[PDB]
Amino acid sequence: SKSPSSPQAAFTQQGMEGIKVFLHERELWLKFHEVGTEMIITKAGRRMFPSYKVKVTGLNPKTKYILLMDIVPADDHRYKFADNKWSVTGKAEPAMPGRLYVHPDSPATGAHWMRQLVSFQKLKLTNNHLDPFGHIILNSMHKYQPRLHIVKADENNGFGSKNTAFCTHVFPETAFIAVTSYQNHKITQLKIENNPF
Amino acid sequence: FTQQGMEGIKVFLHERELWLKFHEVGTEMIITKAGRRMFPSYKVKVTGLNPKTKYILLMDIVPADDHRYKFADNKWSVTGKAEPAMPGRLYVHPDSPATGAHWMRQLVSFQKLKLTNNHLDPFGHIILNSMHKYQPRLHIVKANTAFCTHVFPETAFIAVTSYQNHKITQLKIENN
Ligand SMILES: [Mg+2]
Ligand SMILES: [Mg+2]
Ligand SMILES: [Mg+2]
Repeated sequence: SKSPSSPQAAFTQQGMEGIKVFLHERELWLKFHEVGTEMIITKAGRRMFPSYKVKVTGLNPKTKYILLMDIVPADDHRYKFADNKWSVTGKAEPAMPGRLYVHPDSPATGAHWMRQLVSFQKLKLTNNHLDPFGHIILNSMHKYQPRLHIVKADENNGFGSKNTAFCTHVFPETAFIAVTSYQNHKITQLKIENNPF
Repeated sequence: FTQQGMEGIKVFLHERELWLKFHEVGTEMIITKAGRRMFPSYKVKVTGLNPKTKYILLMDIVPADDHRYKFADNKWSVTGKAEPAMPGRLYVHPDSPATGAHWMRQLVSFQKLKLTNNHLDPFGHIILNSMHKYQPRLHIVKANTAFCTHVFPETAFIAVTSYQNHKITQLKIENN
């Protein structure tokens, strides 16, 4: 497994700088990344595989935090897959402001979040731009970067103030191309032989 | 989630192939009481800055996990749990505070940074514990404060009091 040519990046407001995030099963992610990761989108919605899970440290144990995820474009291109290669075949079709996925345990104390793995498996991806279930909407054959966001409560431990602050974190190895069906046989194979079932 | 004049910023790791080779073996960095420079040295090209407003460039070195490591039978392994994972000290780049175009004109070198194993060091060197894995981090602050941070995972390393791997100590030129 190569490492991604892009550094991990993070944007952090004061009060968040002690926090650290660790990608669960990073090597597994590196293998898909190496090949070029694809995620299937349907009208009903598909969960991601591999699923995005993180261990968090450095949270204030009884400050309240909101954990959420969004999936933003990584570039402005359409792609096609021919001759076992991804090529740029034109300009990305600008779309929705990205929806959020909020972790269902939010709001919660740092103690709660640090106690185990924050998992986002339940997050679903659709191609339907009229989705009525608040699923994340994506464009087939476009590249996307998942982002972690952590929101901290204020002194009264309650959001709605301007004394809230956030971490934003990006693992490059979790980037992927959305697809209505798999293109690279290696992706299709990695998923069958890593299928946790 | 509006990052300020900062979504455009990109960072590029210098002499990266060397970091990759060394990362593939398992990067080791010797720490001493007087303090050792990092090898490989840490240098980056910075792009996408507001051409000239004042920025401050920092580096910290933080735990990449919580394990203690042993090196046995030509291999690293987990062996226990580390001591403290922060609060730590920083290296503030000497050119700081300075301007975007300035920062962008020549490679930003962190070569003067040193690593010591003396918990009572008076020279501002970064204090590490041997046989613990660490992760160099780059922090950028535009002069209510906010950090853009860049982490190159291939610069992670285990801190040692002397080189361990025979692939380093018995360096084979036409091999690895
Ligand atoms: Mg010495
Ligand atoms: Mg030296
Ligand atoms: Mg020595």
